[PDB]
Amino acid sequence: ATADTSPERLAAIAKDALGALNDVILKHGVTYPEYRVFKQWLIDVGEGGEWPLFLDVFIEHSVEEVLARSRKGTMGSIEGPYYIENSPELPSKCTDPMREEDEKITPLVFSGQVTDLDGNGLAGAKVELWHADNDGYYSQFAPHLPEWNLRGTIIADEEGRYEITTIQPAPYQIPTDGPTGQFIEAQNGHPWRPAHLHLIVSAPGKESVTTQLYFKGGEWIDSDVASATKPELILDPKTGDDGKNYVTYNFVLDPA
Amino acid sequence: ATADTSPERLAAIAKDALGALNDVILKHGVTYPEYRVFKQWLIDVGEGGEWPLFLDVFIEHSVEEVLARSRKGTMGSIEGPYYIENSPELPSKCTDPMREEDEKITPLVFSGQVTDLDGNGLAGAKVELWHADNDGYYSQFAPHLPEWNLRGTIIADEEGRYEITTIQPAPYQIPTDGPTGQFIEAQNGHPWRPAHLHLIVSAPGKESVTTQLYFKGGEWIDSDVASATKPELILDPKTGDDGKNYVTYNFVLDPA
Ligand SMILES: [Fe+3]
Ligand SMILES: [Fe+3]
Repeated sequence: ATADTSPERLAAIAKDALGALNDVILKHGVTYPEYRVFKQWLIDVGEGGEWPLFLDVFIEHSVEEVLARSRKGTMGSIEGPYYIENSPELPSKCTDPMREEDEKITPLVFSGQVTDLDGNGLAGAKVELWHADNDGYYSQFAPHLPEWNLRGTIIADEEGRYEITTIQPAPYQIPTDGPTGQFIEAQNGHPWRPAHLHLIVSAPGKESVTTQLYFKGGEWIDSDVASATKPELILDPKTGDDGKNYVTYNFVLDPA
Repeated sequence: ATADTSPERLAAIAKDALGALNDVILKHGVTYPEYRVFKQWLIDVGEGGEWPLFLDVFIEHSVEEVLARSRKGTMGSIEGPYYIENSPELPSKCTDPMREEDEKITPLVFSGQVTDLDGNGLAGAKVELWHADNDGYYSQFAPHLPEWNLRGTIIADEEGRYEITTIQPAPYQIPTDGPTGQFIEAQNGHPWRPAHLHLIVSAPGKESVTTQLYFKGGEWIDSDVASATKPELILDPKTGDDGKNYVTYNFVLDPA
């Protein structure tokens, strides 16, 4: 990973970041014993491989909040740590790869169109979708799952349209047996995200959007540990006589 | 390491700490590419064993600043990462263990008395001293050095007095081939501390003090990378006809 950043830019960032953390220590009167526990917890986070996990929960939302300022199209949200590139391409009407156990779950039929800022349908558009199974696992981050379970890249039709069938996502618990869990448990926090879809939607000439979609009424919608849910990203699916949940949502991309 | 800290206390600390870091991201418009470099640098700090190093430089001074509020005796300073307990006991008049190469250095003769807040000399008092060699190495953090090089615990006399001979400390460069060095180099910073002695001074019934002493006129006195030097802790040694540097400094301890 490389950035553009000038020494002068880094210096300024570092100075208020360090200055703010130091202000918090003074404000709360952080003690030597607390400093020692903090130092061991940092070490533990690294040893536990939880930097991506911790940062995406507690920091990423601010970085997307920045990116949001320059965007006029559909609201973005955090990526989180479980995106994988090159998920297998699928037709504009399709179902995600899934296991026999996933076929037990109420299906979700997600339809819509990828457009520009004026609502024109975009040719060449792609919808990359990934999400957790009903057990709260992501493929490629769970040894028992086939590697593309609930992952694909949907090739939208000539008008930018898609119809994607998957399983209805369920609330997502952040892994709690590590340092991050310890940190949340230790302040009587709630290690939970509302049920969600992750998406990256892209089109030639357009800026891709990384976002997430949630479900009206869902548990943890008003208390996402990642602070990443937005009102604009809440779906209200309707259940059909086939027992499936149907919902349409359009993507609106900014120019590149 | 354990603290007392209540969940409610942790929650409040975490909230303004996270809230402040998030404020800095928004203030500077931290970009996705910068976020990725930050995430890899955190990982690098852990992999490099540099948590103690980084925190003691950039964070500890604030934690001592808190502790300072409740103290009336001699100014404290940061401990830094190189204190070792149980350094070999020495008489009230003594010289620190050192190598033949250290005997090449101009000697420093450090005298004084350990007292209470009213200036009464304290019996039972101890002065634990450690500091870098002229090459900028600390024993036990440099494979070539004998383990107590420039380390001891001085047993002060019945009146709390000591006379300790050592070598004149020289400016201290923080280790720069790791993530911390990278971080400092990347903002055109200065990876240097002024020459210093580290001390922990203790007496029965009294609160120990962890502090440091520096040298009038010394390089980096006005630009310590650790932000840890205090005007009150600056020695002005006088050179005798024997070529040695003499200085007296008294310790004034708070009640326990
Ligand atoms: Fe997720
Ligand atoms: Fe030092």
